[PDB]
Amino acid sequence: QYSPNTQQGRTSIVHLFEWRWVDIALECERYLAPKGFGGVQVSPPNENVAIYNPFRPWWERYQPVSYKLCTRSGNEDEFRNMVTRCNNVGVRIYVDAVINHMCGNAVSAGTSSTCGSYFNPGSRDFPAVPYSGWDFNDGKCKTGSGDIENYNDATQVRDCRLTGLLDLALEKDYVRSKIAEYMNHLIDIGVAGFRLDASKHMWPGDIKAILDKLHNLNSNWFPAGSKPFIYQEVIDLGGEPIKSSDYFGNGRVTEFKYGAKLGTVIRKWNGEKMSYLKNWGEGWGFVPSDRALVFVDNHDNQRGHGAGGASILTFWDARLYKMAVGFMLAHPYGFTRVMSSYRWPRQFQNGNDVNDWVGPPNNNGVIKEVTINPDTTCGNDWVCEHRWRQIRNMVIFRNVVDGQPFTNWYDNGSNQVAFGRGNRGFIVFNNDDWSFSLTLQTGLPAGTYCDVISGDKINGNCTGIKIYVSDDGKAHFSISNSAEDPFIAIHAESKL
Ligand SMILES: *[C@@H]1O[C@H](CO)[C@@H](O)[C@H](O)[C@H]1NC(C)=O
Ligand SMILES: O=N[O-]
Ligand SMILES: [Ca+2]
Repeated sequence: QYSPNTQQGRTSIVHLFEWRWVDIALECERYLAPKGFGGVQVSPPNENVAIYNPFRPWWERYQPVSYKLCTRSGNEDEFRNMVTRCNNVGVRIYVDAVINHMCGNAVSAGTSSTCGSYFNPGSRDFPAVPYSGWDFNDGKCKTGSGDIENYNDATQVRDCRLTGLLDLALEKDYVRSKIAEYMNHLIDIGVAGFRLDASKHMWPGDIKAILDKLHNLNSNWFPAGSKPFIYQEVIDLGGEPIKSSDYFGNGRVTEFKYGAKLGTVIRKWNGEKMSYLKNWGEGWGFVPSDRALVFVDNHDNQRGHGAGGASILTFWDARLYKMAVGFMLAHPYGFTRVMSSYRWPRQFQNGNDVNDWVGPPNNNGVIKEVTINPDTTCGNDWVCEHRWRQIRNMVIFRNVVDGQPFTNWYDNGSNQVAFGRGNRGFIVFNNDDWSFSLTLQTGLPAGTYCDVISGDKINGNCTGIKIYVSDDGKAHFSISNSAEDPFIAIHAESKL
């Protein structure tokens, strides 16, 4: 469950947050495949609560009503159509599995759901699954409110309602089977793995039991015996009884400390600086690289809805964001996930963003399609960070240097650092307030390379800056602290 099951040469997955199935299908064919992306993390494909207060917020998708693959992103067929089409072009589909709970216990009963299924949070009836009061942790939870109250009590964190969400009795074979039933359907459709949402709120043992029920990937597309990829959503920043290591027996875990400390460093907060990144990875209290699913930001914290808090960088900080991602995408630690967002009317008051609830672009609740601008950017308010040259090109960089060790590290003792990945790649950063002009050992083969950040290698030429590597691997670099993109990236496949 540790292997992403991407096909050799693909090393990242993009979170096409709130994208419809038809749009993702097209993206696999038109961009993801030819650009070498490994897979797509999709929003919960199961029926959820239709919330109108606020209007169609993005979080209404983490409030399940049934397991019908029928949401704002599309019905079951469109999902199949997507999974097939993406697989046929070597691009995987990872499902955001919301299996810890159903909806808010206070949500009105009725048919206010994405597929119309009737449900009753009050009487705990989700006849579409079906689930009854026998399937929830009401009796098991020992808190006075019934919800999670104190994170220092590892039991209540798992047995009580996460902010009011009805907690499924995951120790019951019946519930385990209804979830596995949901996940295997998806597996047999061709999905390559899952994001186990709210894993901290699930017992490592209960998750295990649910995985023992899981099939092996669809043998039409995957090697026989392919276990689905599993990355548990667990927010562990230390100082809490629950550790992410407790979930290593079930697969990978999101390393939330990653984007938190990376944003702290890049933002140069509390005295932190890039030169500290030399021992990036485990040396920072992060989980083992082979157990880490890393990312700069995620749909939650890019809104202040998650771990990392204030230091987290997002597309809103576009300049430092490309730099943050550039480093993540060049560093060998973990399996990388690129965020792909949409613009929302963000507006701060007294420090918080009051529009963080705003769902994806839409017309009367109907998610707007992703339009592709002539310059490959997206319209309809989709940010499409994965289409930004500096990101998309660093996505390719990771594939090209895949396997190569981390070496030839350089730092000025401040914020201009550089390192290489074997003899296949080299990247330089300058986050200081002054120009960086120095000849560095790149460990690369002599020749002329295209800087993939400022430009691209096209027709046997570079559209942007060019680096010249000498017979001794040496190469001169020059980045102005006021440069549009304060970092240069060259690799084997950008060589003229
Ligand atoms: C590279 O670009 C130059 C113009 O800057 C052009 O003369 C040359 O033919 C190009 N090389 C190839 C291989 O197309
Ligand atoms: O929540 N996924 O990192
Ligand atoms: Ca729970």
